Amino acid sequence: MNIFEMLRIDEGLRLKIYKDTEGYYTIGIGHLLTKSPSLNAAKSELDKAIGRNTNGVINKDEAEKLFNQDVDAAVRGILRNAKLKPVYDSLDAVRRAALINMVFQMGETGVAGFTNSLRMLQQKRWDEAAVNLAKSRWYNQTPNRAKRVITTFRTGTWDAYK
Ligand SMILES: [Cl-]
Ligand SMILES: [Cl-]
Repeated sequence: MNIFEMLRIDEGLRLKIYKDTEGYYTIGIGHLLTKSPSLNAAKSELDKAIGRNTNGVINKDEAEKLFNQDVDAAVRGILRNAKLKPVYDSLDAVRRAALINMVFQMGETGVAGFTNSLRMLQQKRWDEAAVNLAKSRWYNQTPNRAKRVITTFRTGTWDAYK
């Protein structure tokens, strides 16, 4: 298992514009297009992202390309972030995947706001961090995906995904 296969299981793949769990316009592998209510603002963003007139539909390759850019941006955002970097550096390879996952879903700002859990992860207090992570809107809103990520942090293995 790796970060790509991990996120592909969590986000799924859709080749037509859809609305995410929060109601925002998304396409492909969890690629947020816009937070605006307008399907037209979404189609515009889409065409801009792909470099062609898409009429709201993309092919697999295009979806995968967006996905590659997004994972790359996620990692690089972690590395440039003063709060996140030290956490990432301290972690093993599996747990690094778990933080990348959170960043991909909720953005660098959002994750960086989990101050207490971050400190617990850094100290390698696994069970405590899992309990703290669960007291969040995140876990309450997407509990199945959250539990999987949390288990990855608790255990350090890919069990939740197998
Ligand atoms: Cl983009
Ligand atoms: Cl869920």
